[PDB]
Amino acid sequence: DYKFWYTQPVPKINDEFNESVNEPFISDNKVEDVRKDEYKLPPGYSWYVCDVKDEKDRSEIYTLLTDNYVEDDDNIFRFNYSAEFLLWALTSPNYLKTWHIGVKYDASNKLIGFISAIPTDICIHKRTIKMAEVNFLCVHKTLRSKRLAPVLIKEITRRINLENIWQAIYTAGVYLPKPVSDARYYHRSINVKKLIEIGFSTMSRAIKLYRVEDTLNIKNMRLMKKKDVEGVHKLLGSYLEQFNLYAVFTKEEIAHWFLPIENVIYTYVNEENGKIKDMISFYSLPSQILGNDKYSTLNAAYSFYNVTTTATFKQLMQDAILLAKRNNFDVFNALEVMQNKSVFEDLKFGEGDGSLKYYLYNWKCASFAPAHVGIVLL
Ligand SMILES: CCCCCCCCCCCCCC(=O)SCCNC(=O)CCNC(=O)[C@H](O)C(C)(C)COP(=O)(O)OP(=O)(O)OC[C@H]1O[C@@H](n2cnc3c(N)ncnc32)[C@H](O)[C@@H]1OP(=O)(O)O
Ligand SMILES: CNCCCN(C)c1ncc(F)c(N2CC(C(=O)NCc3cnc4ccccn34)C2)n1
Repeated sequence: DYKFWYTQPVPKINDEFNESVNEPFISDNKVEDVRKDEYKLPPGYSWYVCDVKDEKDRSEIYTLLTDNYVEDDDNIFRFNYSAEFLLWALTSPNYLKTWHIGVKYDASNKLIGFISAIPTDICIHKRTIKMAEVNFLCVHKTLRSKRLAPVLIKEITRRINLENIWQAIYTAGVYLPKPVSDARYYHRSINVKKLIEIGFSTMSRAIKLYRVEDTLNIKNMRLMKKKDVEGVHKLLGSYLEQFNLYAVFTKEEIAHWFLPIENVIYTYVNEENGKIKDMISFYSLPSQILGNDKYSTLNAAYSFYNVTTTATFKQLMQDAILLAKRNNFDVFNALEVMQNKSVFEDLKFGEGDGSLKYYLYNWKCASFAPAHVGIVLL
């Protein structure tokens, strides 16, 4: 039925659009028409504008997500975004504090709901649109199935619309109406012994079969530094234009999203005499291991953006796995987007247990295979 989503400007469950269609569902929107007041919450609940740069607010967001965010189908792991990651994820250039929205339970004064968006230029079927990138929607486990998620979505939609922005992009593992693209995920084992020991995935033969060659194919790769921003902007910017869906980065956005932050985002570059010719990037999202004696955290690296001009893509992604190993990661994760599907079998990737769906809000266009997706969300 999709009681809530049936009222939103999104395609229907079985919709299909011709290849020549690329337009909003609802256009000619006026800012003056947006509801000026916040939507009413149920009794005992209060809106709370979060200041992610304030330690207390950021600590409360972290605690909510650490306890109540996405778990695997068997409840063995829970995503454990670090507070520094959340700051990086939510304070991109031109971000709006009023787009970090929480809900507090009045009787305990605790954050029980959260949703967030950041502004970004999204290029969909070669048309660039100012959108909001929605992420980190979370409702406390004690309050699930209370219809709190729709009012979070409607309120952040209101605060996005008040900025004259009428489109949005978001990803989710669940099937909603209706994915513009759908990308399965794959896993490259690094610490084999640990992955079996925690239930993530011959013991001695497997340790040898999935070994990671200890030598890079691109010898010059070093951690990105701020002088590399222009080169990375040029390299990544021209690479992404070949896809049906990607973000249009400014130099400022290149600096924010790719300059290294320990345990958050790792970007390596091949800088030959000041020319950025190759880049490897992946971000750190550890998963809390629920109720395990030996291990507490699974250190997982997530493929971000990788561009190569002096080598093949298989060689580029081969170095990415080794660079993740050298940073003490247990597993290297990747979606079948961009050129990633072509390297999965030769680099011994294991197929995942599900897929990540890409969505556009208030945009009507034909869907496409994930190889035409050129954007990776956090
Ligand atoms: C122009 C700007 C527009 C901006 C807005 C753009 C859209 C943004 C959309 C959000 C982008 C999110 C991006 C991410 O962060 S994806 C991250 C998703 N977060 C989690 O899974 C964390 C763990 N789970 C939870 O915290 C809760 O289960 C959540 C909050 C996810 C569901 O809460 P709850 O379990 O208490 O449910 P309810 O009774 O309140 O509400 C029931 C309705 O909620 C719909 N639902 C369930 N899961 C999702 C989901 N992942 N995206 C969108 N909708 C979802 C569902 O179809 C149903 O609608 P309908 O079937 O009746 O129609
Ligand atoms: C990084 N965006 C987080 C939210 C969007 N989503 C659901 C998502 N985006 C990209 C992915 F690549 C991805 N997947 C990799 C697969 C995976 O690692 N599965 C085992 C596992 C370990 N820890 C957890 C915690 C929760 C669920 C599964 N877990 C699932 N999921």
